[PDB]
Amino acid sequence: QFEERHLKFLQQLGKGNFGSVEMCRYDPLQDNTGEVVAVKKLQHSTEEHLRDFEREIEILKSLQHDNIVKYKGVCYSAGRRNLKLIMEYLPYGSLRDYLQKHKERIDHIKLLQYTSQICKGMEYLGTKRYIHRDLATRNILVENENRVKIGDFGLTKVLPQDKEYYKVKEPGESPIFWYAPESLTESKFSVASDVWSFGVVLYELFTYIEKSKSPPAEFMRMIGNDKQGQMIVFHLIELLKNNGRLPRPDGCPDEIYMIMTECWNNNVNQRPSFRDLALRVDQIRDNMA
Ligand SMILES: Cc1cnc(Nc2cc(F)c(C3CCN(C)CC3)c(F)c2)nc1Nc1ccc(F)c(NS(=O)(=O)C(C)(C)C)c1
Repeated sequence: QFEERHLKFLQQLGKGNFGSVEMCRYDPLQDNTGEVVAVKKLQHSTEEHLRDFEREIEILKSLQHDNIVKYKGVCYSAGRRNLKLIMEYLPYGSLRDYLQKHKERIDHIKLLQYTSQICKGMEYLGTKRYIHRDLATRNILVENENRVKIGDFGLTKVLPQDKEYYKVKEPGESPIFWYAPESLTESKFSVASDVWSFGVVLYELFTYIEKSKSPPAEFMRMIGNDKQGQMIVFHLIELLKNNGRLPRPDGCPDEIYMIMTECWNNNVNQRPSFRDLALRVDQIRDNMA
């Protein structure tokens, strides 16, 4: 589909784990008429990561939604190595950086517009029995001032056809400050744990990515910055077990923070669905307008 001899590297957009995303121009005619695309590749083409990356490509290719980053194709060299994922390029970057830049022009109604778009994108994943796991403002991309998209699926897993959860323990850094408690203790990931993580995403939006108010900062100040390594996740477990939650962001209405706290239910079954979340957000957004 996309030949590597026509992918012109422009700049690197982001580097997480275990791959990176590059801004490239696919210009096969060699006349600056091609489009700028986003190319995701691996940093170490191991067989374990290559198998996960191929399943990630199939997941994204199976997704067609206004709030999901569009899949365009793949690219590979001689063989199955150097495999790359070709996606659409969204100009305004991640919602984490975009909100932090225009924080003086993005009111609460605009935050609820992005919130509904995230819920409708997550609910579409739930119909496919996909568990995103890694939902955060760093993963939500901005196409323009009126549309955001879920921009990465490197941790997304398909649920077993007979279970509603998915147990997985991946070696490496885990965003434990977005994870549901059952994901920290039992490595259990479900649609309900995505609801917990969405509540953290809702917390991020209303903090406007103030670095002192970040979920890791607030959680670490609650358990004490003196905690060390494994004792960090253990005190976070004990804190969440005792209804220790992130504070209400500055200027956040009471009803918006309730959505966060209700998503932050220790009882996995008592967390609301994304369709109910979209309803309550659209209901508040209409009452504001
Ligand atoms: C699939 C995709 C499509 N379009 C874009 N557009 C975009 C991304 C930018 F960053 C930026 C800038 C770059 C410079 N600085 C200052 C920030 C803003 C920009 F102008 C446009 N980006 C994508 N991917 C992507 C990229 C970079 C990440 F950091 C992440 N984050 S990530 O998913 O968690 C992962 C890397 C997988 C761990 C995803």
